Amino acid sequence: RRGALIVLEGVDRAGKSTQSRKLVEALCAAGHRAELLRFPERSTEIGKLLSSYLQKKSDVEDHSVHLLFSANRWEQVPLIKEKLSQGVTLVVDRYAFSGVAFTGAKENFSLDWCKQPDVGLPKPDLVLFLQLQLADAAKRGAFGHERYENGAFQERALRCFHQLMKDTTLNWKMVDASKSIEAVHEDIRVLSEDAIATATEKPLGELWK
Amino acid sequence: RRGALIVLEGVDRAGKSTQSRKLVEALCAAGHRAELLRFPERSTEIGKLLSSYLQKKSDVEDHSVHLLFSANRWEQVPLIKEKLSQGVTLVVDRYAFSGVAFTGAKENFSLDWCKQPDVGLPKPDLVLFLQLQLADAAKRGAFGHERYENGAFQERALRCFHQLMKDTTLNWKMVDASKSIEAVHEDIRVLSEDAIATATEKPLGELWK
Ligand SMILES: Nc1ncnc2c1ncn2[C@@H]1O[C@H](COP(=O)(O)OP(=O)(O)O)[C@@H](O)[C@H]1O
Ligand SMILES: Nc1ncnc2c1ncn2[C@@H]1O[C@H](COP(=O)(O)OP(=O)(O)O)[C@@H](O)[C@H]1O
Ligand SMILES: Cc1cn([C@H]2CC[C@@H](COP(=O)(O)O)O2)c(=O)[nH]c1=O
Ligand SMILES: Cc1cn([C@H]2CC[C@@H](COP(=O)(O)O)O2)c(=O)[nH]c1=O
Ligand SMILES: [Mg+2]
Ligand SMILES: [Mg+2]
Ligand SMILES: [Mg+2]
Repeated sequence: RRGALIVLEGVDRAGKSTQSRKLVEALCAAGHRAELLRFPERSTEIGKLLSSYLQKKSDVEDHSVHLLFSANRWEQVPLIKEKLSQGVTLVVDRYAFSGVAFTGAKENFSLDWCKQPDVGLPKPDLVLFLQLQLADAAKRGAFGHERYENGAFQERALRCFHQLMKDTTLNWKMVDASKSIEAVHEDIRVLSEDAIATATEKPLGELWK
Repeated sequence: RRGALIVLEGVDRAGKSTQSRKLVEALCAAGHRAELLRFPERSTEIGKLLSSYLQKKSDVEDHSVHLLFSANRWEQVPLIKEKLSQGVTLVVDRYAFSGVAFTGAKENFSLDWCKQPDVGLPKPDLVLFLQLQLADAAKRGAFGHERYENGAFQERALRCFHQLMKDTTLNWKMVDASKSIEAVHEDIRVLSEDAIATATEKPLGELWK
């Protein structure tokens, strides 16, 4: 009885990391086997390169950094498949959607080019998109100092995310992340419980193919 | 007056490295500005990861290692473009063709998936393919100990190379690499002199797009 693959995507400070952490806690407390994953996974050799880039400690050519971001996902595929096959549900803070939206926001990068490197990855059974108005997000303190943390770029990435949500091959669910931490959590949790039950009667799919 | 981008591809021990070295020497001696590049370029952070993999010092997931091999090309694109624009001809020992043929030889990797990461790279003005019969190649000592150095794999990669040569968007030239070092060199050199003159009246192209 395989686990589900649940990905959390969304606007800056919408609460991806907070709701991913809380969801795995809630699932486990409800007797599911569940574990948390995040992308980029900064602990591998490729992950370190990406971390240094996001911190402006190094500069990486745009195409190369996009392929590293996808290679960082592929290096976890054997683990992902093994865990799901063992019945472990995986909650993932960012996935290939962030990869296409962040590079796709840069000048001269088509959405088709950006998607290719991730074609074939495990397909999520559920892709939550945490929505939030900037007036609301701004009250979530201030922009960080990492790369991409400015409003003009974030707004181009959102545009790309909206192009990705047109793809009906995927189970997108919008979440109103303007509510309190606990109210957004409850919305997410119920969607997740439904996906772990049903979504899983079908074999794990392949993304964008 | 831009330089030309000349790539050398070919079967194992066909003489890519030897003919690339000799060609840049010959061009320079004939008053051209020319420089040698090779892929993988093992000196970068990504290059080190690839080198360790090819030496069996580390194991890398197939998809991830293919994307690193393409990221290794993209990190040299700013240099490549700068050099060609300055009138420097670049001779390249292996390029994206080796990347698609080597991964494309593994089970379950389409040629289309394999090409995508390199779509957009600078397009070579001339792609020499050094051909050699194994009876002849075998007399070129023995297989190395790096990954992919066995006859069954090499034969699957050759198959992929032959699919790539069907692509007429590219200036493929076959070279009979069974001749002596100097005779193969002379063939290569004359093809290269023709490409540097003519091929260059047109702007640098984009690969596979
Ligand atoms: N629903 C929410 N309401 C108010 N603050 C929130 C909410 N969710 C997260 N926060 C706070 O906003 C900040 C960003 O949340 P985080 O989960 O890191 O976002 P993301 O990973 O999407 O950038 C953190 O300080 C977090 O505690
Ligand atoms: N035309 C040739 N005839 C005989 N030996 C050759 C020829 N070209 C290369 N060699 C030898 O064969 C070996 C492989 O050549 P090399 O250029 O390293 O090949 P590749 O880079 O294609 O593996 C080297 O020992 C080289 O000196
Ligand atoms: C997974 C991934 C992410 N990104 C960016 C988005 C924000 C930053 C991570 O930071 P936080 O998750 O801490 O916001 O990294 C990319 O550009 N490409 C990708 O493939
Ligand atoms: C450029 C490139 C090369 N390769 C392999 C082919 C042989 C080995 C290099 O070794 P030699 O060039 O020393 O033969 O690396 C790939 O698998 N993918 C690629 O993108
Ligand atoms: Mg976060
Ligand atoms: Mg396509
Ligand atoms: Mg060589």
